Order: sequence, then structure tokens, then C-alpha cells
Amino acid sequence: LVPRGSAIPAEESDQLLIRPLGAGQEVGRSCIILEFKGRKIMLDCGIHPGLEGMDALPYIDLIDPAEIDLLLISHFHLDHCGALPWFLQKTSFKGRTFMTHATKAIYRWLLSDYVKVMLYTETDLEESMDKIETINFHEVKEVAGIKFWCYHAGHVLGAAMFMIEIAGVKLLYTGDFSRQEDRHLMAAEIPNIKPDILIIESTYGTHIHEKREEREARFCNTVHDIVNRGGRGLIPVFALGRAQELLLILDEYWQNHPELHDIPIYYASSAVYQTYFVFKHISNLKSMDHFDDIGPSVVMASPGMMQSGLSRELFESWCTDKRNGVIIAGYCVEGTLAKHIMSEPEEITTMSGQKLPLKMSVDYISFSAHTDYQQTSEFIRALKPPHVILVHGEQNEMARLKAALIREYEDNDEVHIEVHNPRNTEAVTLNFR
Ligand SMILES: CC(=O)c1ccc(-c2cccc(NC(=O)CCc3cccc4c3[B-](O)(O)OC4)c2)cc1
Ligand SMILES: [Cl-]
Ligand SMILES: [Cl-]
Ligand SMILES: [Fe+3]
Ligand SMILES: [Fe+3]
Repeated sequence: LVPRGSAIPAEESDQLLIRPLGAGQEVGRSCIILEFKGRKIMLDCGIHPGLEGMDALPYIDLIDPAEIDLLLISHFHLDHCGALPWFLQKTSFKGRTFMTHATKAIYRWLLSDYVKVMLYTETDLEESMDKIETINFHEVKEVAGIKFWCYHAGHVLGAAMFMIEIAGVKLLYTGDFSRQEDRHLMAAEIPNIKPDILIIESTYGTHIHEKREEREARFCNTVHDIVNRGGRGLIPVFALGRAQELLLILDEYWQNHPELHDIPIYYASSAVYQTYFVFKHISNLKSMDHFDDIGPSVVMASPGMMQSGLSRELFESWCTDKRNGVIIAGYCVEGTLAKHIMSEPEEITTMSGQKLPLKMSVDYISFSAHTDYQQTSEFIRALKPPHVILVHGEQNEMARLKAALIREYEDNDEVHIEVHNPRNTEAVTLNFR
């Protein structure tokens, strides 16, 4: 392949290798290796939310961490940076690590909360902070002959899509990205600089997102139904990011419905967000012991997939009463309670091992801010990369996305894009002249 940035006799070709260590045909523990002309790069370093202990890590044992020159972190979600203190403090890694300023500012407070609710300690987290360098958007940095820069990804505050250039070959990694304007976030940029290779998430496959006004209306109607029948409504969220969008939606709906003004809405969290929202109907809640659990009410609590913590405790307190209900707004990863209850089980198991009947209502209305097929198709068509590598999607979803994208470029005489869906540990190899 001739790099796009370029009849003369070609010299020898160089091989570029891409290998997922996590998020290959799965969602969770994003960690993708790039190898080219003696440079080695790691893209993201996450944990899997539906696995435990060392099982939740990417397959780092397949590389020599001392050989990695550069580690780029796309955004603050834990399936992209949750393994980072372990990688920085507990391996032979001695390379350079970058994230955007906002990502690092949130990451420090976020993983400390994660530890206090094991791969590493608070000491590991604080001792690894200085090993992380920051980068502004739209600025080139250079490490070991690798040039890189980032574009806005949408999705959450600070989220980046990294473009990488080595010896004239350019690769764009989306991280997680969204092309839908939020109430507080801009949409992801579409680079004018065209990459040879695109590594892109596959979270929603060939699904098309419901219109935002319709999802907001269904979300508000569901909450309204729950509190109107005397129920407590649980909204599990990751501590920061999408939660701020949901709170703005609810606060606006409450202001427009005076018959709801005596019903409280609690945001149970644990602030530079606004540095980088003064609600009229929402109250801050510090812990379960600070909460008068009076019905009816709305409580937005972490974690988003209810694996443990306050959202799990409230779920177990509330699940046996049909008046109550839970509204799940995130992507539900395999192995989590939030995913498990999608099958409508008759009973659930508490953290303490007791069986309880599941009578509260369960509704799924996604606001997870990922790309859908229409957004992903448009993005790829604007860039026309000769090679597209799908990551970060469940196996069936990713296989359908691959098949649909291949069908889009069969009769195209300008370019015949190749689409790859590697399993974890499987290499994609590409030769450049
Ligand atoms: C034991 C316990 O208490 C606990 C265990 C694991 C976690 C944990 C781990 C990974 C991801 C997450 N959750 C997030 O990072 C929030 C964003 C999220 C969540 C689910 C799926 C996806 C994303 B996405 O936007 O980035 O892409 C796919 C949570 C949190 C708490
Ligand atoms: Cl070179
Ligand atoms: Cl191999
Ligand atoms: Fe994310
Ligand atoms: Fe993700």
C-alpha cells in the first residue's frame, strides 16, 4: 500500500501489526497493540466490568511491557483506563503515557473512588500520576519517532480520538465516540486528514439509535409512571459523564410538571467537570446513611451496572416491590447484574447470597453516547480508509457491522475498503511500501 500522505520503482515493504489484548470481539478492557518499524504503541488500558481480579485485565502477558514506547488513553471510562495504575506500577513498562488534560483531571478522582468500593492500591494510583503526561487537542506530540494528536470524540468530557503517524503511515483510533450533539457535549469531529487505517468501536453494531427527543420522552414518562404509582425509581449511572445529561433532562421535566415538585430526585455521588447544572429539583446525596428512603423518589446512584455499591444496595432494597422500578441508561456488559436482569429472571441473588423475587419494573433506554450504524457509516465514508479494524463490540454485533460495511464498498471503483474483526490476541498485518 502507498501511504495516502505520499510510477517510481517501489523499495521493500514494511509490515504494520495490530493486535487487541482486550476489546477484541468484546466490550470491556480496551487494549490494542500497534507495531510498526520498531515502534510499539498501546491504545487504552482498561478493565472488563463483568470479570473479577486478574481475569478483568487485558491479555498483557502476551507482550513484553518493557518494549512499549507509547501508551495513549482515549477517555476516563474504566474499560479504557481502569488497568492503568496496575500497568504503570506492577509491570516493566517504562514508556510514555498520554491523556487529555480533562481525562487526567477526572481520572485521578475517579479511580480513587473505584479503589474505595485487588489489582492496585491508592498508593499505586498516586505514585503513577506523575508518569502520565497530558496533551491538548489539535497539538502534535512526538515520542520515539511517533507523531500523534487528537480530535474531540464527543461521548464524555475530555474524550479523544488519536491520530498516529509513523513513517508517513497514519492511523486513527476512535476510542468511544458519538456524532450526536448532547445538551452539554459537542459531537465528535470528522478529521480532514485522511488515515490509512481506522480502528473504530462497534458497540451498537448495525442498530440505529432512536431519535433523541423520543428517548428523552420515554425516559421521562417511565420515571413519571414509577413515582406516580408510589414507587422508588432507581437510575444506575457511572459516577460522571452520562449522568449529567440525565439530570438535565429530569430537572427540565420536573420544572414542567408541578404535580411532581414534592417528589425528590437524589444524585448520589462522591467537581472539575464544571471547571472544564445548578438544578432546581435535584439534591445531592452522600451515602445510603444520608438518605431517607421515603417513597416515592428518584435516586441516581453509582455504579452503572449495579455490580456492588450504592446502586446495588438500593436495587436489593427495592426489587421485591412492584411499585418500584429501575431504568438502565447504559450499555449492559455481559457478566453484570444490569445485563442479567434483561432476561427477566424471576429471582435475583443479593451480594450476601440471599434469593429475592424481582418484582420491580425494569426498563432499558440507552443514553450511552456511542456511534450507531448511520453515524459510523457516514464517518467511514468521509474518511475512506483502505483498512478498517473493528473493536469494542460483542461478537455478533461486530460481525453484522463488518458484513454491512463490506457490502457498502463492493461496487466502489474508487476504493475497496477491507474490514477486520480480530479476536483477542489475533493479529491483523498490513504491508506498506
Ligand atoms: C466492583 C465495582 O463496583 C465496579 C466494577 C467495575 C466497574 C467498571 C469497570 C469498567 C467499566 C465501567 N464503566 C464505565 O467505564 C462506564 C462507561 C461504560 C460502561 C459500560 C460499557 C461501556 C462503557 B463505555 O462508554 O466506555 O463503552 C462501553 C465500570 C465499576 C465498579
Ligand atoms: Cl523511518
Ligand atoms: Cl501472530
Ligand atoms: Fe466510554
Ligand atoms: Fe468503552
